[PDB]
Amino acid sequence: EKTRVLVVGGTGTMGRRIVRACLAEGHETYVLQQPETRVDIEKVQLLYSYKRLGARLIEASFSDHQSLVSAVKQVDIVVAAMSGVSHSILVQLKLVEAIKEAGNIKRFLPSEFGMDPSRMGDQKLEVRNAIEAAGIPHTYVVGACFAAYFAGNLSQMGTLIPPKKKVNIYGDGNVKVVYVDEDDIAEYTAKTLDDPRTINKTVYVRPTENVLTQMELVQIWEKLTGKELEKTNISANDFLADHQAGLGHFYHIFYEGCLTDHEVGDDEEASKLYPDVKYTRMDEYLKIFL
Amino acid sequence: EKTRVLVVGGTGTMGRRIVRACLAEGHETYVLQQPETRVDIEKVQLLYSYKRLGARLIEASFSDHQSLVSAVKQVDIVVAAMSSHSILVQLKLVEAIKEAGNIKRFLPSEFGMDPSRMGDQKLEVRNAIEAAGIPHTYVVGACFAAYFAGNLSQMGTLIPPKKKVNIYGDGNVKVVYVDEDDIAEYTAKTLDDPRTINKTVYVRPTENVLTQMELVQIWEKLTGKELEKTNISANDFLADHQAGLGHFYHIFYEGCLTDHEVGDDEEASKLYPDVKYTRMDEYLKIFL
Ligand SMILES: NC(=O)C1=CN([C@@H]2O[C@H](COP(=O)(O)OP(=O)(O)OC[C@H]3O[C@@H](n4cnc5c(N)ncnc54)[C@H](OP(=O)(O)O)[C@@H]3O)[C@@H](O)[C@H]2O)C=CC1
Ligand SMILES: NC(=O)C1=CN([C@@H]2O[C@H](COP(=O)(O)OP(=O)(O)OC[C@H]3O[C@@H](n4cnc5c(N)ncnc54)[C@H](OP(=O)(O)O)[C@@H]3O)[C@@H](O)[C@H]2O)C=CC1
Ligand SMILES: COc1cc(C[C@@H](CO)[C@H](CO)Cc2ccc(O)c(OC)c2)ccc1O
Ligand SMILES: COc1cc(C[C@@H](CO)[C@H](CO)Cc2ccc(O)c(OC)c2)ccc1O
Repeated sequence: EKTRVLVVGGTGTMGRRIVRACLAEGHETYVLQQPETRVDIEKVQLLYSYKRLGARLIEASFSDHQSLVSAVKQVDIVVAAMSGVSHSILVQLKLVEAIKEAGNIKRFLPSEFGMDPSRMGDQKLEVRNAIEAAGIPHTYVVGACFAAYFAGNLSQMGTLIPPKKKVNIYGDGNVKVVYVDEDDIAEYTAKTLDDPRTINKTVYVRPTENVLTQMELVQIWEKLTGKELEKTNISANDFLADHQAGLGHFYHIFYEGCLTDHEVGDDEEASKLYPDVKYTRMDEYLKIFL
Repeated sequence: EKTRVLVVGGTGTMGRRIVRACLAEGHETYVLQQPETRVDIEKVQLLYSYKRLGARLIEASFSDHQSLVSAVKQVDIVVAAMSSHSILVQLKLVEAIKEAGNIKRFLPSEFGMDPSRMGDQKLEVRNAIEAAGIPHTYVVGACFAAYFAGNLSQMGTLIPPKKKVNIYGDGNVKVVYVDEDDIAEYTAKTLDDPRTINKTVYVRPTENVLTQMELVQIWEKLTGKELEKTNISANDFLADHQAGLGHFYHIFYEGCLTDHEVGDDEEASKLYPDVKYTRMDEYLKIFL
């Protein structure tokens, strides 16, 4: 009676949530167990902790193409969530080749969860374009910044915890960004992967109240701690260099506004499509850091 | 009404289990939040998943003395849990405890083969704790079950094999297999227990004292199949760098984890009959 899902990349940051949210939804959840890459003990107990919650384990190497055929034949829906910081993401081309040979897949949701690649501001679109080629029903989940990577640090780089003294502001901090608890991404991805309204579509994850400028997120923190931070404005060029952990990414989100420039309809916005998901406002999210 | 435990090494394999268990027991538990080595999602969240249970974080750096000092001044008992360079940063911690001296006990990092037996730098650390007047307890004696049970004492894997197996000697040496969670709960109980202050607490739960052959056969019975077994003897087992293979020797050929027994007054499973530890028959049902 269920939609059996296979979560590729089930032990990663975004992946492990999706496993969990799938199960919560009520899904016969499936995770891919890959030919071990060393003595990695976080990854192994993470893996086996899923079968206590209901999940099953499938064996597959990306080197072994028919292993991936065996994997995808046992499931109704694949969702991927592999590294993308990019030859990691392109492993998804092999997964597509196997899903195409199998043909029992009802929908395939690749690794997106963020900056729409279809615009101009990676090799994700390369992956979109293979899915559509083989004609695999799909759903693109895009449009949010990860709360752990962008809100908790007040968008500051090289760190993941609130600053205590001084905060860099890109531009005026009046570009509007979309900060979202990765837990809610997964829930949307889990509610959306079998919805009839979002098949073959792009799903935008723009919870309204978490549409915020930087300096507004910074005034959510300052109002929490009760201390004004020492703010330093940074203009475009003074931000352009010619390297550091992804700057071409920041710049488009925080200077160009590529995430909030085009508005979107209720028929394609996670919070509107799934109003029962009481997602998390950054005034609650930042609370763990006080 | 309760001691304050300050876990050190709180997001390491043993530490997170110790943090959870200190809270489970009911200690006002504190973790030591160390300046970012990196942008580490799984270190940062792990630390912040503790607060949500009741644990407090404390920022202190080992390149800073009164930092360590200030945090120890805040707790009754400190329990470190490090990874090797990593073991000898506990001296810097020993100088703060000593300089603070509000400390009632300090369980160093052990949880493995007791190094007292000759056959490390934990001894180095023991001699320091001791030469400083620190009450202590040395949790010692346990083979970690995730590192030696789920793989069935095979190397390079952490999950059962399917057909072939590798036996060390006659497979009739006894090794103390233990699931890490019981060590930690044993650790949570001992740290304020008058009866273990300034002792070495041993963790050899009777029913989990087994031999590889007895472990391979606990599984063999779980699957309903038998495993093509290959026996390796001493001389063939000694190479001329592969992941401390002196540990697998002393433990599986020399028997060092067992060649002596321990008064029940020093054995965790006797001091703590309430801990219903897990038998390797249960710990192994998860890989089925
Ligand atoms: N602000 C935002 O929106 C953010 C968006 N993203 C994107 O979200 C999506 C999720 O990615 P993310 O969680 O960050 O990735 P991670 O780096 O956290 O990797 C997590 C999982 O990806 C798989 N993985 C990594 N490397 C390999 C490899 N060589 N071969 C096979 N599998 C590999 C593994 O899954 P397994 O072991 O099961 O095979 C791994 O456990 C991506 O598209 C990513 O680019 C990334 C950063 C922030
Ligand atoms: N078979 C057995 O019985 C085994 C015994 N052991 C023993 O268990 C104890 C805990 O080790 P374990 O948890 O398994 O493995 P880990 O080495 O993975 O512990 C990791 C944690 O130790 C801290 N750490 C790592 N490097 C440093 C460093 N230079 N300086 C300060 N802290 C550091 C960090 O804590 P944080 O960042 O939170 O401050 C890190 O999160 C050890 O003493 C070990 O001897 C471990 C292996 C097997
Ligand atoms: C919005 O969507 C996406 C966002 C990203 C963000 C990546 C960019 O490489 C990294 C994290 O992996 C963000 C980061 C970089 C450096 C930092 O110092 C930093 O502080 C924590 C955070 C990748 C893909 C996306 O589709
Ligand atoms: C039981 O006593 C102890 C045991 C240990 C285990 C250490 C030895 O270096 C290593 C990791 O550090 C574990 C390991 C070794 C080889 C392997 O093939 C292996 O694969 C799972 C894992 C340390 C301290 C102890 O007191």
